[PDB]
Amino acid sequence: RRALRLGVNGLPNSLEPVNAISNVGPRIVNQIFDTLIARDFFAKGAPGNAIDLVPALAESWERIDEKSVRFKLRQKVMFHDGVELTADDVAYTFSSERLWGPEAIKKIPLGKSYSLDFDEPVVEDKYTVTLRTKTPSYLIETFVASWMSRIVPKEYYKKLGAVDFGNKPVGTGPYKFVEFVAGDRVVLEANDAYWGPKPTASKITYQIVAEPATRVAGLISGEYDIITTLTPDDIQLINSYPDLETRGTLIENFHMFTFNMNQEVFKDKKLRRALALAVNRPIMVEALWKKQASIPAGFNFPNYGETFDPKRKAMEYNVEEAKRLVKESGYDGTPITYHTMGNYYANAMPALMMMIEMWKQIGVNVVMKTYAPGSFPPDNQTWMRNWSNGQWMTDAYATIVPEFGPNGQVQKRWGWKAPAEFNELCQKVTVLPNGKERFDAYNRMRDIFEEEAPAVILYQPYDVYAARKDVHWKPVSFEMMEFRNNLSFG
Ligand SMILES: O[C@@H]1[C@@H](O)[C@@H](O)CO[C@H]1O
Repeated sequence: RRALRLGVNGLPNSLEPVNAISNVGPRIVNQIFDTLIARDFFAKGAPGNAIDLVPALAESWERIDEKSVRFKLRQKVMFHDGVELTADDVAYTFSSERLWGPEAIKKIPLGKSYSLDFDEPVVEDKYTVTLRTKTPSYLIETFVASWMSRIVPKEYYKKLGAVDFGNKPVGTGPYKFVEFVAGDRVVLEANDAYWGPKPTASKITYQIVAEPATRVAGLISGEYDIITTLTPDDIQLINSYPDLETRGTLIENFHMFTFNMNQEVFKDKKLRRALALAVNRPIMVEALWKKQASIPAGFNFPNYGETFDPKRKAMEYNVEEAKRLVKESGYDGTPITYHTMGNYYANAMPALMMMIEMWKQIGVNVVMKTYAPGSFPPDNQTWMRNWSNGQWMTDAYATIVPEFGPNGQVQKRWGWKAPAEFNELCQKVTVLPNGKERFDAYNRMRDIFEEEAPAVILYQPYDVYAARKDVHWKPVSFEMMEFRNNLSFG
């Protein structure tokens, strides 16, 4: 088998699966680990965007009541160190100690904020485990299929601790850990003992190539098999080569800019709103995305299924109202910084250059500040910054509630003083089943989010990959790379 060489935009700081959550971690951790329920993106010949849930580490499951789901595990599944997967490992993955409890907070900083209102899992027998919540939750199934739910081995993880585990991970996945050179490369090798479809690559190397031009030059020279995070502008050059091609898809993620609301200038919504009202999204989509990025009608996406509103009004664009707001805020012309980690996000710097011009036209002076990979500056050094959110559930709960909710980092770390009504709705949507009330509640939260502008949604990006024609691999509609029944060499 051939060794797969990937040229990537970045690498996670840890391979601990929850701590690896980002645009760059899942493409690695999806290989090392498995979940209880997996998504089949290619079901019924779909082009990598199917919503179908299939058994994975759990052979079967059934909801018991409004607060609990019982899982029957696949038997004789082995972790990379030869240890058999049991209900103890699953119970540990979803425990108070490891994930969501007070003791987990130092190990996994966003563990509590990103998890459901869990109670301790109940081990029924060697291959049976019940996962439960303290309050009603109709989200257990989607959460279990998510990137929060990769199964870790109890004994090994406990012996290493979360930090050491992140540097030497052990999972049940099709590929096992070889090496991790901080901010340089991650090397994995085939786990030939895998319970599912056998790995088709002998080795997988994720090599950081921060500059997108250097990444393209690497692919042309034959240094890489697949490269990530390109823009639709790179398409024509790569496809002119008979041995190379581009492979792209709209992903279930949105690019945005956000604010440090602990800063005096952003404590009040006025200037946040003015900056939001001046963003001409259709012009950015034409100029940078060749019409391929999608502009959502609010914090609202098709993957939400029952909580997606196809009838919602477009996010407002109003230059005159933006000008009136800049004057009202008493803004004095002082430059406001906007932090970006180069082009970690496709089109980050070109989008910022366009926005700086749009903002200069409303009387706001914004200046770009770059930071190095894995070198995010202290919070007090930041005003504006770009970010993204992967829409990780088949429900509107993520990411409005885990990121922007009363327990989330936007309010707790970044100082958004959310209206009491918003926080009250977050709590209501957490516990309600789908229906008219829950659907209407998300639309009200969406309206408040637009009035408050704690972040400004830009678009759903069109993820662009480039690969050697002889490397058969299809992108999926999520910020990850799937190789199960989706990797072969010509
Ligand atoms: O990197 C972000 C992460 O910080 C979290 O918001 C989830 O979505 C990802 O895209």
